[PDB]
Amino acid sequence: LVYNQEELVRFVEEAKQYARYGKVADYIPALGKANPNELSIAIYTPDDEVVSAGDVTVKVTLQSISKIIALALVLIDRGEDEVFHKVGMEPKPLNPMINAGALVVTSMIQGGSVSERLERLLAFVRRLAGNERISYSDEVARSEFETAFLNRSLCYFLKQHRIIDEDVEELMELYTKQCAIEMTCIDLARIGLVLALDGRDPHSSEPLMPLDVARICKTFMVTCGMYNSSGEFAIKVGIPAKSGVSGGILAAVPGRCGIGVFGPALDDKGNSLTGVKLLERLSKTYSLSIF
Amino acid sequence: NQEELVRFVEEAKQYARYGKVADYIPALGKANPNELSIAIYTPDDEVVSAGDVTVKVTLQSISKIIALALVLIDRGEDEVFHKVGMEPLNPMINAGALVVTSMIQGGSVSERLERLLAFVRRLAGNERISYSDEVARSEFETAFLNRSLCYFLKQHRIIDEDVEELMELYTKQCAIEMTCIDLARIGLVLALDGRDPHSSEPLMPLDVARICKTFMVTCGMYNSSGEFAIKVGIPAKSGVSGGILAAVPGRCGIGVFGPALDDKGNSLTGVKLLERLSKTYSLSIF
Amino acid sequence: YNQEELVRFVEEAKQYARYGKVADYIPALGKANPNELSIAIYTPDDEVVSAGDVTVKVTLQSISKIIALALVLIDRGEDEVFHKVGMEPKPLNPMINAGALVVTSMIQGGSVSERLERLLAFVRRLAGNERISYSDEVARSEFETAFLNRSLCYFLKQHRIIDEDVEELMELYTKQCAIEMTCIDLARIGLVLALDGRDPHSSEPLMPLDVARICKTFMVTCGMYNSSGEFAIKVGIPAKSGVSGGILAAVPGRCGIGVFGPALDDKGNSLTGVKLLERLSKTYSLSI
Amino acid sequence: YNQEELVRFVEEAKQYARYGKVADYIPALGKANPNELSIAIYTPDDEVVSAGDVTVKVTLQSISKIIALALVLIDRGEDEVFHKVGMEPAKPLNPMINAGALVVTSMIQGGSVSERLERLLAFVRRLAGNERISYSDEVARSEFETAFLNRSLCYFLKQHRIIDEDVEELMELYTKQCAIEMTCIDLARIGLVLALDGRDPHSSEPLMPLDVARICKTFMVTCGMYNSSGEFAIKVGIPAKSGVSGGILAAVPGRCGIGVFGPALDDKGNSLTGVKLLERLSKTYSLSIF
Repeated sequence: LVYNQEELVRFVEEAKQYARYGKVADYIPALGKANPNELSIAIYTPDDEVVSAGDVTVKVTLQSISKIIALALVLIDRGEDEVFHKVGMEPKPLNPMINAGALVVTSMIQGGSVSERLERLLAFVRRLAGNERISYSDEVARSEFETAFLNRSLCYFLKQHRIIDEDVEELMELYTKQCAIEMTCIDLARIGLVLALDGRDPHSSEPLMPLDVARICKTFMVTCGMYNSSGEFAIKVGIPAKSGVSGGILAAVPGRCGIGVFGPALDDKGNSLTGVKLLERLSKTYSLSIF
Repeated sequence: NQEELVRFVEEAKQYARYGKVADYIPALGKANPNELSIAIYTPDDEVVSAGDVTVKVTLQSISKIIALALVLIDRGEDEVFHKVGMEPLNPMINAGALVVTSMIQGGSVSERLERLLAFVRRLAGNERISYSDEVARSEFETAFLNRSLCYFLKQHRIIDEDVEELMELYTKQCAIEMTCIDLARIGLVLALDGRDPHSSEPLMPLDVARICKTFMVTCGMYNSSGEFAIKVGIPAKSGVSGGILAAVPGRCGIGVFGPALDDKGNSLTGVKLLERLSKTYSLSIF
Repeated sequence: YNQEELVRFVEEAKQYARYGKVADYIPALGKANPNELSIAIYTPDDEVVSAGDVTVKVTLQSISKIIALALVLIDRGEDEVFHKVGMEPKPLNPMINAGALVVTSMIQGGSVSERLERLLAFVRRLAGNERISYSDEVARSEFETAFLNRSLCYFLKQHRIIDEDVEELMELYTKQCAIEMTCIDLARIGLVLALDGRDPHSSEPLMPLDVARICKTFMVTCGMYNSSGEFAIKVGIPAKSGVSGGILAAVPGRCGIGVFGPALDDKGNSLTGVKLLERLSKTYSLSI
Repeated sequence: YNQEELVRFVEEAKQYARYGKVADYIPALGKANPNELSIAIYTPDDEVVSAGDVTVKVTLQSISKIIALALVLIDRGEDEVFHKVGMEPAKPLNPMINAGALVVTSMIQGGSVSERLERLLAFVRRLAGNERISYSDEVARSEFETAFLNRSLCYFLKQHRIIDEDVEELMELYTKQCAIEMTCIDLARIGLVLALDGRDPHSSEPLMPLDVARICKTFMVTCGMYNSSGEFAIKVGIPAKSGVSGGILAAVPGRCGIGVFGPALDDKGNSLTGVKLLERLSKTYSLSIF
């Protein structure tokens, strides 16, 4: 069973019929301008080929998908012992997939200023995605940063309990820019493929991250990667995936494929409605479930 | 490999001194922290085993997985997940499990218990399985927090059962006892998506086996499921009697009992063993 | 306090009955009349004035928590009571259901009937009426339906705050809450509190002063379930309510008041009863 | 109330100082002397008696009563209790907890921060009968630098659309309110205005409405001593409000205003020396309203 492009196109057309029932994120003004009728998917396989369908030219922000990359970069630089003293393993320290825990992970990114810390993250993202031209959306970063009262509430909370000791406005500058990193579904799928090959570049078999770090990321993508519905996603789809409210889903099917999906129309629970239907269809038809 | 497994058990037994048996249920405080048994059941319908394999141990929370399977079979996915949640009230925590137990069909405790035993007997391929009366009684005599939870569920209209009848069933359900060999065969049915490894009969639908294995990854290991996924990486379910039921999809059922628990309520000795086995045979599903 | 002025106040407050509703969650309580309202005011010269439906006997419900706390404070002492429950608006205070259950479990005696008799003896002395007993029908209705209270009891047992048979505790607790009397008897209890524990007829001490003060403090910080702050602003006196529609009030050095008005507001206190007390407080300047 | 007795009550209460500890989480308050204790008692004949260390102290949480009364006058009761709770236990529970207190301070009227502060200061000067009252710049600054929890509350309140102000601007006003400082004599004078239902003891004119004075005293019984208001009611029995600088403001209805400062706090963050002194005084003069 290889992934037939024409087959992908058909799944995309079916899933797009759900766009009417979803709604784009509108609490961040710049995301409210997204098209709920867009849907794109890429699947990257270990032969280092990719198949894709739908609106694949559209660059979309990672949003909470970036929490998985920042976790992986922190784990590399600091090691598992230190990271898991600051954040938790459980869906006691804060989970790194929830906003409060992600901010602690972001405050741990190495570098002497916002731009150097961001550059360390962008360089890492560019390597995983096999695309040196990846950057962030300045409009979306600015729209997040003007409007982010609850993330500021959590930064101050974290400061008060002495979990972090950074300047909140500088931590928020880094975090909103991390969330505003943008790419196509093709780039996102390749990041998933690296995770699926336990950290190895699919082109050069270079370890982009340690096997232990790839594994750690995948565990969190099963136990708590889909917002407040990971348990339902495990039952109905059954692959490691991380979602964000711009409509992205990054998935890593161990040893098999990276998948990247962008469908801006979200369900009532903040996950891509069009994207999850597409992945439900794909998982069933290709027997992707790890369970 | 049979001889290797004996060696792994010996190695994992060294950790017994660092754990302690559950003592909050008096019958369970009588367990020997030095015992450890394991069986591994493969799809060829063969089993290998090591350690204290004749010792029958109670399921405790492992029984929560079986009861969920049974109620999913009898009521369907739709009605079940209108009563309990899918998210790590969840059917693996005591409050959700008591709801699942209250859904078991039958006109009396006896009939409802027999439905669950008949189902366990089929999964285990052993018609001789029953429960420990001593353990059931020790549980029933002092289960204040579970009785608190039953009244909580009544108060809020989540169940309308008599609390004493529900507690009779629940304690008996938790007291179902078997050896590590029977427990691995149950893991094997799950690993094979509901299929009987001898006859290929579906003992449960594929969707039900999948659903069970998902809870076993997200919240099967008490309060340390995320750490177990990192350190071992297989669908497993534990209980405070020291059992760990694991189902490695398409590969083997594993049954461990090691009464010496860690500070987080999971078999310390049996953990260490599954960490060795998982490394040695590349069991992680991640 | 003029009788006929009291009658006019009661008829004004009865206009509110339509906006309230009786408690039906204890089934026998749903049988009460939302239109009834009775008040008695008892004064230090040992006289009482009343108005409205003064012959109806009504259960204390949560008002009985104050009586039980007084008894237990006398019998066990302050130090032991506040080692087991707190003093703040281990149970927070003796007014919330979890602390009340702990207080009730501290009543001494070998039997439920003996523990209860000690409660009734005390209430009969407070009220100056020896015929006070409990409503068997209301006690049963509560006992058959009291799921949350049993949940609390098993939680208290788990954490070794109580070690009593839960059915025995709940038999005692439901009977305590089902103790019934007229507004006149209730007002007399209020006056005993207002006079710092002294009997108004014979002037001898039915409870120590320190015990009367303690009850009156909980009657300000947490005596109207969910609305003690609002009540302090709109009425301004120590009072305790229950879901049968009772309000017991004790205006320090001035009067005791008992009101029964079964039509409750959304917060579970007598709607007709609080409106009546708001008018009374304004007229007689009762606020502490 | 005789003066020499007061002096002996102060000497008695001071022996507890060794069992208390000054608030050192606002570093500036860490500099206070745990052996200080002062008390003033103001009576409706407009006379005052005092003992111990008459010396200026920041009001801290005591200012929340003063802010509540100012906003109640300015916006009315049914805007105020639209926004904040009235109850001991996203709308904040009451105006005495930090979150409700920030909503209160956000409702103070004025264009500038300094305009808002000037209205509050003018009000406090009227109440205390002392136009020399200002705030401690050192304490305001030490607060403003380390106030992480209150900023976290401000952002949560903004997210849920309870407040609108810029957080730094609200924080500037709030920390300066909390840094208003005065002696126990000024404080007792405030407590007497409350006790006389809002009347000035000298002139007899209303400084605040009776309804506002009564609302203030109710929160001072139900939740004025932070986490020990029920204990305080049993052991002392009067409307009081405390703050972490060691202050206690009390108003005994119809009878006296009391102001205490004792920087050595018990483990609930109320003045340890202050509360012992007030227990002795309540017993001696039968002050309890219960």
